[PDB]
Amino acid sequence: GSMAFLLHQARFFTTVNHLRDLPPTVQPEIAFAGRSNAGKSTAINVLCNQKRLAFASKTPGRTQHINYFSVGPAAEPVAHLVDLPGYGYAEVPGAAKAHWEQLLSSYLQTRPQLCGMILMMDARRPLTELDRRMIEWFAPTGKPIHSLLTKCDKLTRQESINALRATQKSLDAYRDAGYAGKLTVQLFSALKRTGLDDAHALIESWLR
Ligand SMILES: [Cl-]
Ligand SMILES: [Cl-]
Ligand SMILES: [Cl-]
Repeated sequence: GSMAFLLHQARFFTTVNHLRDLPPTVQPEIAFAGRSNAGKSTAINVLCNQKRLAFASKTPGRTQHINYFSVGPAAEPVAHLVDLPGYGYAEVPGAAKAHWEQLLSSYLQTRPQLCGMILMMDARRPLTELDRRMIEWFAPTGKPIHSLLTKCDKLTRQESINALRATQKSLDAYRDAGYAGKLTVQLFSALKRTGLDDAHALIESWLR
């Protein structure tokens, strides 16, 4: 059936933390990217209508990981969801900074199966410097980025509109510079389940 149904069949597949160890999967995958692991995990559970899929209550340790999730039946998946690690708001100095820079840029630019990126940004504070870097890393691919302005229930109606238009304007600058891939945006609220049908429809458009 629907993209909703397929999403709801989701299950955890594997974790991954080096470029060479990405699963050799046939199917297309979507990447979820963002400063917040909290918001990512919460977005994945709501899109799949599950309580306990995306590691929502797991306490960050010393290391980070990509996580893969079958879409459709786990025995016979029709896609994967790739939760890329939250870069937060400042970058952690140390040998793992380089590692993750190389990994993510090479993944974004050359992972054959990757058909697009969902970029999760707090509506109150869109488009940080690290958000911008994920955009620029994806540039050469000509692949799309859909931006979710998250926690949109915390803004007034006017403020949310203002945020849509501000992000739109920032995204156009990229197109005007020559950015090949399609840049879109919507409001999104995990808590109030806002923007969910639009989020499903976009995903369906990419995967099928
Ligand atoms: Cl978020
Ligand atoms: Cl690490
Ligand atoms: Cl949200």
